[PDB]
Amino acid sequence: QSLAERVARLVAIDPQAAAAVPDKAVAERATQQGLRLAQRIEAFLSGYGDRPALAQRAFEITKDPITGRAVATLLPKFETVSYRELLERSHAIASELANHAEAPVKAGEFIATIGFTSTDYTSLDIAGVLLGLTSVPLQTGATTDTLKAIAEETAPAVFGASVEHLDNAVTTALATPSVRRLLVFDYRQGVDEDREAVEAARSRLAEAGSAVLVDTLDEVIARGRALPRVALPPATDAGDDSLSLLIYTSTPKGAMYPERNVAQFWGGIWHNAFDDGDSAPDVPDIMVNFMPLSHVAGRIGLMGTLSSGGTTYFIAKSDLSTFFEDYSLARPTKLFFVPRICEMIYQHYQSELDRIGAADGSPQAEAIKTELREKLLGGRVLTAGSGSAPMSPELTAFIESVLQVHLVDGYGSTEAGPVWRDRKLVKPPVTEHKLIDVPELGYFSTDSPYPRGELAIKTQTILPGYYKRPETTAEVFDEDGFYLTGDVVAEVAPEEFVYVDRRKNVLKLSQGEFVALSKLEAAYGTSPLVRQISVYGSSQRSYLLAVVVPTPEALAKYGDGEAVKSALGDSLQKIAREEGLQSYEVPRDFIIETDPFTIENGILSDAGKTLRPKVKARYGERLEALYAQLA
Ligand SMILES: Nc1ncnc2c1ncn2[C@@H]1O[C@H](COP(=O)(O)O)[C@@H](O)[C@H]1O
Ligand SMILES: O=C(O)/C=C/C(=O)O
Ligand SMILES: [Ca+2]
Ligand SMILES: [Ca+2]
Repeated sequence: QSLAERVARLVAIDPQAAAAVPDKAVAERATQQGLRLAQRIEAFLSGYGDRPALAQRAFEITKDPITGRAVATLLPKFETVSYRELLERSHAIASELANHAEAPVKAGEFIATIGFTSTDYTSLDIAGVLLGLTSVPLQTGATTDTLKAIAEETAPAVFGASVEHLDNAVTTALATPSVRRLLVFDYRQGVDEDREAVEAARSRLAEAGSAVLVDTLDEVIARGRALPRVALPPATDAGDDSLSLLIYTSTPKGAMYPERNVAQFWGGIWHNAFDDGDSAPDVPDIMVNFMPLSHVAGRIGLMGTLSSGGTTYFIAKSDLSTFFEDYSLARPTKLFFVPRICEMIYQHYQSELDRIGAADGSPQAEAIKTELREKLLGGRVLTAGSGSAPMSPELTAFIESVLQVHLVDGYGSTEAGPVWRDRKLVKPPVTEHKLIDVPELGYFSTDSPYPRGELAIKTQTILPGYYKRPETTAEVFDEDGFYLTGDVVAEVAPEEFVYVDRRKNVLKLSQGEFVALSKLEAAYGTSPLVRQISVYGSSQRSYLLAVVVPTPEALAKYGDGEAVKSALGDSLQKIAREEGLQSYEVPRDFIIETDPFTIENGILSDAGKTLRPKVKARYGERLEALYAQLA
């Protein structure tokens, strides 16, 4: 039935969901026009009192019976941190940083951080706002070349890193003279691998003659608890226009986020990106977050639950190896997926089908969908949203058949904020739009059946610029002040839009046909044999190739050579037949990769998107050699 009825039924039978309903009085107080961002956050966190705010998987420390090594092992439960405790921890960090005897920090300085998403990272983010720092969250998969370049541009006074990334942090700090302090977070007292990582970091710094101080965030909080709270708001140079955050995207360019635009994450217009946050019903917001804080989508969900009195459960591991465990324990009411997560779930379903030898829409097949919905994903899902990348209709249909709720598609960017939701512009923040012909790619407003062109918009959430890069900023605005999305869209009904592709992903083959490479990647990603695919073309050639990571099942059946190429070929031609793709849209030959694209190896971005230039760097020589061999 309707969302209103399903919400009412859930809160009538589920005490945890009932208690997570927003309190309108808290939001009204926190969002008043007179309050600065730091005061807004404080009003939300203090307003929700002792409610659970954040949850992380519990762990135990065991001694290995052979070596005596003290090892952490996850336990089958989450432990929560209340709104009160989160605010107290963030104030403790702010107090310690501001009053440090040798390397205090002051408003307007920069802090750069490398981590995933966690209670500690959230506390450090908030503390940065309380102090008036500018935060620079760095990609965990970036090379040290990239880290050093961003650190040179931003000259941070403080560097923060999770234990996992501490070696890269040390390398960056050593080459960045502005760094005075290195804070280590997600540090687990008593765990040998964490203690050894911090000792090694201290030793490397000492060997280099560095004056950088190393402290765990555990220690920073313990010292800060006994210190007076810093006064809010911080004494920055520009009020609501002070620089609060830089979101590096793409040297990568840093999108500037003033306080007023960070405030939109905290009960502002971002609650309309993937849902109807404006009008009833008010859905209790219990959510699992698997997105790094370095990506805007990580911020949307996390600050969304914090600003609505709900709860964010953090996935236990960045590589997603605990995904189903965590969703089954957390049992969220609201889902946010991106396509690579939807593909993973589809692959899980296909992998069950094959293990038990059941077919398409059999009773057994439907029982796997039911178990996914009710057990693995928790059975409490009321709403679901997706975004950050295109998804094929077939994958959308699968996900909706599993969840038995509509999957909202939200389109937006770091630069513009949320732009549309289920084809319709999000207004506010969007105030004006137009389509721009792209003749060199064959996209015109006179196209049939639908006008097509690059989307340009005026919007309240537009970035003021890229940090220290006014020439790059000028390139993304036209002469009338519209922001150029770089994205080709079709207007399929009045003020309703569908994504075609990024301009950068559109390729003109040698016989003059145009291909939207990410549309093809989304289509072929649904092959039961494909784990990942990157479609590759050349202006000098008349046909496409692809890098394909087969599923473990495909590799076990066909190997990694000619046999699996032939099976993949059949599967892709099948998809081309069903979805009406042209013959020139079908990859003719393949580079087979048994090593998945990952965030760790840098081929996926923090958001899980396949980075075309990283694929090109790793496989481009082999792809071009295959073109030459075949010619
Ligand atoms: N719902 C969506 N459908 C298709 N592509 C999307 C969607 N949302 C975001 N994108 C893509 O992601 C880009 C923004 O990425 P980011 O700046 O990481 O949010 C856009 O310019 C599009 O290429
Ligand atoms: O869905 C949004 O509004 C943002 C998307 C992105 O930057 O990927
Ligand atoms: Ca700790
Ligand atoms: Ca311009």
